[PDB]
Amino acid sequence: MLPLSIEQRRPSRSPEYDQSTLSNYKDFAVLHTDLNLSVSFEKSAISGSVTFQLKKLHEGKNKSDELHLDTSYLDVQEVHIDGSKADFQIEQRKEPLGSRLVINNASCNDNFTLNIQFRTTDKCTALQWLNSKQTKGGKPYVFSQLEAIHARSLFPCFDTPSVKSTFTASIESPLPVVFSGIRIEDTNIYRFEQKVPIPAYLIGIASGDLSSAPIGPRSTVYTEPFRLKDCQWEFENDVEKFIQTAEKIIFEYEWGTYDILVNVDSYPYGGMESPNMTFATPTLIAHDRSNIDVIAHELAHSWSGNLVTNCSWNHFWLNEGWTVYLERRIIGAIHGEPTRHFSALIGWSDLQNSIDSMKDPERFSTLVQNLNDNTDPDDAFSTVPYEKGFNLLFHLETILGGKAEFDPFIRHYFKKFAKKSLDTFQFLDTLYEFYPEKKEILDSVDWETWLYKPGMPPRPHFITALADNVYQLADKWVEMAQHLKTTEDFRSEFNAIDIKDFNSNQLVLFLETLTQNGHSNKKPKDFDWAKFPVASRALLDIYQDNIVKSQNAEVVFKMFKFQIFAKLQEEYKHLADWLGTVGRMKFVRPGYRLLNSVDRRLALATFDKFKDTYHPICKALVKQDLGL
Ligand SMILES: N[C@H](CCC(=O)N[C@@H](CS)C(=O)NCC(=O)O)C(=O)O
Ligand SMILES: [Zn+2]
Repeated sequence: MLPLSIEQRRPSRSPEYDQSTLSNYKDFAVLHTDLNLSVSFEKSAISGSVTFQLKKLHEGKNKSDELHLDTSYLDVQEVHIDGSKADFQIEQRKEPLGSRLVINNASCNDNFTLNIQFRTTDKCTALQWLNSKQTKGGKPYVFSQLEAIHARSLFPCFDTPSVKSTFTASIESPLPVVFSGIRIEDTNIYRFEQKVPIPAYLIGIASGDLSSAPIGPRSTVYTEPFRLKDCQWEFENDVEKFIQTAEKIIFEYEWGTYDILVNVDSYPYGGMESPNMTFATPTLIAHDRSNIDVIAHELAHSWSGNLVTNCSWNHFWLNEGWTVYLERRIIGAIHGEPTRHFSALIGWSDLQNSIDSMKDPERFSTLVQNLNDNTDPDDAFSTVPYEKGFNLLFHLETILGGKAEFDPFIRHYFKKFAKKSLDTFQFLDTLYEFYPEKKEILDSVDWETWLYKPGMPPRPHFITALADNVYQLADKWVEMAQHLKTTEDFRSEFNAIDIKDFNSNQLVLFLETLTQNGHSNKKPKDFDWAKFPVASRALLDIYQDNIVKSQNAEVVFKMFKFQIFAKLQEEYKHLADWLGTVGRMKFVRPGYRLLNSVDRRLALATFDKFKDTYHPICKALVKQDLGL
């Protein structure tokens, strides 16, 4: 039913073949995968064996009969098929895809059991280790990070999102373990089962000093003991409301439980949607619940990504792009529509910045990607699949008649492809097949531009209300700073209630907008907050309750950015002290850049003080940012 513009692009088979794997995944059905692992903090490496039950698949005549797995920097100790040594070879590593594991399968049967014993290497890319000086708890920690193609560096496997397998796991570890599955009931061997098929990239493992507490009827939180009581409180009141909000929009939650792991303070990343165990950063804990809207993202993934998966990294938008959409649908259901549109607006800025900042936008800003076997999927990561993808789905919601008319397709799509993987073409077909009465409407969508052209997509029209309220107030501050003289003059034009209704994103955007000297392009030429310390100190005093006393990390960061920009020298020490309490790249790295710009000495001293309490990658970058 599709337009020619994209029928010409259509592959011979769908799901489109995944160039980013060296494995011959098309030739097997993975009936089940068993992981038998042992963690060694001593050696900072993971050991054991993986056991696949495979069925050979057949098609056509006179075909090859092979067995190829992916590995990256992995020590493959031995290989058994149906309880017998099978000859094997690790091919010469090539970049960026790794080392093909070729196995000579001497068996007769189309069904067999494949067992591979391995150790991770000191060059393993899948695992992140931290020492006791890098956790507040005092004890060590390890967590996995598999997306996009690092699972092959954790265990030999068919490392493509086109392949999904139920899992079982037995993990042995000195400290407690959590896994991307549901724990079964040695005092320190930990067993799990994932009864819903998953792709390797969604496998999650973590181990360290971990406690657990209920945050709802089907939700438990895991974190360091000291933090447990604060994490319990943060999520208690909203996690279930969130899950039900999502089921009501899409359909029933499938995985049984939704659990959250609040990683150690040195955890440098943002979050990860591992099935049954969502990885989260401690910077959600705001002590006022101002940062939980975020939990919507990884929750949505339960459907977009985990349940219905992109078949390859050319089609990642099907994953993240849908997630942003559903994410925003959930926060819309809870906070209203203007709030959904606010997120959208912001996403649009982020998108424009992303594309303006790329090396090679011509290639990496197209929605559907084209990696072949020689591009590192990580190089194609941008805001594009998130926002350009979201915007297509929003454009579709709009031109098909809104949520009442779109929702039915949402449920059809996720039900159709449940526990399966697809490309962009199967997504369009499904679209067309479901709206035979709207063929007129779909045909008028510029598919070439949306899926395949670089740069910004057709600009949408969002409810700009929440933004305008921020811009108005920041402009008025900038304008007033120029002519008012006294702290009591500022208490006469402003008051704590100016911002009483500002959500987190609004405060963050308010501080960001101030540092940009307002929103009107009719900005003052020579304006510099540093030149108006009466003004700036009054802004912080008057808005002390929601800004200065906020323990939300996103607002704390911006408050600091405004303080350094207003050159309030007495605050530099507080920014410096704070950088020793957070581990996220997002804050730590820019944190030192700010600091360095106003007090290089305090910066260098601060780094020296804290450098060894950070995730190694955060230490290395910051160290070199500071010309060390
Ligand atoms: N065509 C192979 C079957 C493998 C095969 O060579 N089968 C052998 C067993 S060693 C055989 O004896 N087939 C002939 C027969 O059973 O008469 C597949 O399904 O992947
Ligand atoms: Zn995501």
